[PDB]
Amino acid sequence: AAPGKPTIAWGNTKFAIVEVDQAATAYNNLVKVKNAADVSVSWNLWNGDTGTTAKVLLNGKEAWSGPSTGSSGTANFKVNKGGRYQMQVALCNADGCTASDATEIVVADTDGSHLAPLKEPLLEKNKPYKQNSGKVVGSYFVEWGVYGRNFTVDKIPAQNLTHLLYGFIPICGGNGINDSLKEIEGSFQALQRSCQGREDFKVSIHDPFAALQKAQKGVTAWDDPYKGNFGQLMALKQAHPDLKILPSIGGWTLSDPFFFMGDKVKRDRFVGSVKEFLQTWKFFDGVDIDWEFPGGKGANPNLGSPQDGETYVLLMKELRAMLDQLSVETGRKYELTSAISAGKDKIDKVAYNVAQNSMDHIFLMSYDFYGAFDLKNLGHQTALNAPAWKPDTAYTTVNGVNALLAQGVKPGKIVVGTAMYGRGWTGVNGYQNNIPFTGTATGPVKGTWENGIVDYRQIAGQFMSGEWQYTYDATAEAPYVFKPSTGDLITFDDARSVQAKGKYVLDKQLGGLFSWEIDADNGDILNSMNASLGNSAGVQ
Repeated sequence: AAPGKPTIAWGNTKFAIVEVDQAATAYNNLVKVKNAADVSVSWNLWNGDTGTTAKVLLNGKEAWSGPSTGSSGTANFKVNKGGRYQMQVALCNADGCTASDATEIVVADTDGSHLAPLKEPLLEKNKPYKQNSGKVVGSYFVEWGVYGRNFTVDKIPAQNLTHLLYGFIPICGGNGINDSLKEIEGSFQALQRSCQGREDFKVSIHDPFAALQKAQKGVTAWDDPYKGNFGQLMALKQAHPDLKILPSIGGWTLSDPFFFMGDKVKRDRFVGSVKEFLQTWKFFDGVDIDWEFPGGKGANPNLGSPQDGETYVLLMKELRAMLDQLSVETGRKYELTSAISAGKDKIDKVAYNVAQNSMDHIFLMSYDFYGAFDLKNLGHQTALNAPAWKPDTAYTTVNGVNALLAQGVKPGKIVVGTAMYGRGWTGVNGYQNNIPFTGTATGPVKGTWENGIVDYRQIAGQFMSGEWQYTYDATAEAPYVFKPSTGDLITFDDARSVQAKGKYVLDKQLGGLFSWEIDADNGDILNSMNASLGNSAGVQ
């Protein structure tokens, strides 16, 4: 007779191809990419003949076999593809094979193949849109937004985006390399910890706890290998396979390392680390480069060189070469994007007509034109056009688009930026003709999280009532609110100015719209981005 029916031993059933060390603060020690998960299974036989061969099956396919030598056994084997498997132990002899009941085993990998889809309901005012315009609809999600802002990946209105950018992946480096981080309490020291033992100019993760370990919806079990933002983003990719999730490298305080990449030793090390990063974190679909900015005038006053243009172009060419190689190794399409200044003063430091050939999308940062960093010269921070009181205004969206077009940039590359925040001043005074923007300010408006910057959610929730005036400037295509008694002036985007940008995108055959930052919207801005680009209401 065939062997008795084995009983699978209670034991760990959760395994990982990319292992995460739970007592490691250095990125080098935190993650270990294996070629396969090490899986183990044991069994007991409570009744009968133990057979002469034991086998471990996954969905009916042998993953291990060995001699059956008594009433309990253990098998150790490798599984090289993530997912959930129905695992059986079979005991076999010449008279037949007898299989256990199946036990599910989970084999984790960083494409999220082991995860249920994170398919969460739309919150606040977000309404469902189909991505059927063919236009980019992008937004940034910030790693640190899971703390005070309490805005986690399960709150992203992900069906209403084509592109989700993760801000920010840092480049390792200490003194003189990431000095802009020292303005933020503990930030520099947190990167040095993450980068311990890791070469400068390689990418890392700035806050490993937020990115990988913090419990979040869908990834709360202790032995779920990938938690935090990355584990939720993996589950999000399972829900939305065509969503492009891009790691963004740089931004205001993590851009200092780019200024050294005129040394090809450093640039080659960076590009190789990006390749390794995308081989490690398979849910990411390419890379976004947010170097602020070639030529300087970003956070650090001591960086910027005339060579930065050339470095920027080389960097894109080389990143594209790496991503093309990764693309044919994987069968996947990878994207290379960059967020760039929208001021023509900064645009003309780069040959974007050359760089565009390496790039899928240029995210034109048509915001922060004005703000509490200048108390003398007030203006619309994210307007389409100049206002009627100052028709020579330099920093407008159209002038940034026009500067790019004047270089030879194809219109379809350019994605226009929308702000899900306002910037503002207090004590605005000495203005003429009831236009507060012809005055001067005494300081920043009291912001939501930091001085001078207000979430759009708070503008709509608090500053569109009481004493606040609301004006839509139809020449500039820009809303603003003004409190006359405190001189508080806030300049932002609203549904109408976003609609004007989206119509302008369609008229000029531009690439789409993107936004900073997704946690600050209540739904009104992203709804308008979708509607104004021609996306059909509904779900597919």
